Amino acid sequence: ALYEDPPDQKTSPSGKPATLKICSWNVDGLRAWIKKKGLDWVKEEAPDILCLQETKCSENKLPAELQELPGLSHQYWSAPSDKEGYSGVGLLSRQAPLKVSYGIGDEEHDQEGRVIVAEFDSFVLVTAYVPNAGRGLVRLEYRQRWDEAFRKFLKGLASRKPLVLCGDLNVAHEEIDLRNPKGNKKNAGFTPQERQGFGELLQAVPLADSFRHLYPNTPYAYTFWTYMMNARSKNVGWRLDYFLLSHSLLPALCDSKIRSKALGSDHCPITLYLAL
DNA sequence: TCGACGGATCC
DNA sequence: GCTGATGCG
DNA sequence: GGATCCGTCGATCGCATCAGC
Ligand SMILES: [Ca+2]
Ligand code: NA
Repeated sequence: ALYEDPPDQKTSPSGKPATLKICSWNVDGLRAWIKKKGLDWVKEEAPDILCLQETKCSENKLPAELQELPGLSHQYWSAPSDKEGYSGVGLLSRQAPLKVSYGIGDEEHDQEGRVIVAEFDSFVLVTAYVPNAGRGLVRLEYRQRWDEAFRKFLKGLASRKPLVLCGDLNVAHEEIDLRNPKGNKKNAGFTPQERQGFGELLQAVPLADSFRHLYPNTPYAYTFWTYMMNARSKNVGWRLDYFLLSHSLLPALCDSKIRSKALGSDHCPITLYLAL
């Protein structure tokens, strides 16, 4: 079935207006996404922080259009060291964060340009591009090593300040989070080991799944559709991109959106509203 | 993701 | 410069 | 014993890069 995201809810459950709009988006090749007019959409959506994943672009090749974003003038990039046109993430913010770091404090996992951390007054924001488990699960062993290291690291962070984690976490948590759960139980993104890892990340830090806190019963809500087999037009997709929130930010949560119509990638954008 | 193929399983 | 592969999703 | 379910397989799209010439 198809799915219509409901209108933006911009008031907290205590009547306070939203003061921060975070937009996350796996662009799957920054340079191609630019040509497919993805920055035009970002300009209209006008967020305070933009998080992009799977950038496939070294910083010395960063397109010139990124210099035409006045409301997003503070930009931070993490490329891999060895591989080219592979992974890479970006974090752009209207105001300058207090401190910016890269990776998760573990040498084995900081080589691929997947994590950026920005600290603000009231919270720390982590944007993430979690390693896919791979065709034939030939990275699933590494991904469990990732999940373990990443979970610990985030718990350390969330114990200091309220944490927002956004990005492509490369797993559909429950059956409701993808269109064909029955047939994907041994494919990357829906194995038992990645599903449990996600549940463990939720229960251990702890963190809530913003979208599921607000619409626990809503199915057919996805952020990725394969380019093949005309999946996007049949809404045969996966929910892979998340805003994960500290429980102490839930009183501040106004809405968590899935921007289904915005093209440019095999992922769509998600955006978070918070009253801070 | 989807189709085509053989090989169970079902009342 | 073209064409069609590869690695990775 | 006609139908339906089952688990493999292969190919499919796109980006960025490379091989070859
Ligand atoms: Ca020749
Ligand atoms: Na290559």
